[PDB]
Amino acid sequence: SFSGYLKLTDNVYIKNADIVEEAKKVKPTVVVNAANVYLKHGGGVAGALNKATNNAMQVESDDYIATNGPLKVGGSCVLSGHNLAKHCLHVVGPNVNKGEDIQLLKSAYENFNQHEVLLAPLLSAGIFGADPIHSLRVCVDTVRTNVYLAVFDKNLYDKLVSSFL
Repeated sequence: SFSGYLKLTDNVYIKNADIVEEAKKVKPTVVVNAANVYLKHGGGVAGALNKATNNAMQVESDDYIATNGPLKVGGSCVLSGHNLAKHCLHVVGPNVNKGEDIQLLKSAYENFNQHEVLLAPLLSAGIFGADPIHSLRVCVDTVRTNVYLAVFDKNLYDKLVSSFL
């Protein structure tokens, strides 16, 4: 199972790790992708997860969008986890760099409650432009299932732990 995590709460754990490397090692039931509404996995966590699947995630995602249309900001869909996990839960947090309502971050984290355990990044952090400290706070106050957070950046990981209330 998951190793080397710092326990933040009853159900939230955190580790300074590359979520792709973590997924390949653990092969969890669910890996969360920091998706956009189009499932265009170009950069950030999505680009990295998709590259690890040799673009199979993007091919599957394009078929999903062709059939269903875009996701909602705050929404999700369950697709294959390919070589990384059993399933990938593609969750769309608000992209502050596109003026999306930060209040939608709680709705985005609510998707995690449909899965007993998940490996995940901090939603709306990184290239999505939100404050990762705020994202961690919303995560802790919203997710009730077991969430193992992988934070790529060591400096941010240290800041998140040292400022955690």
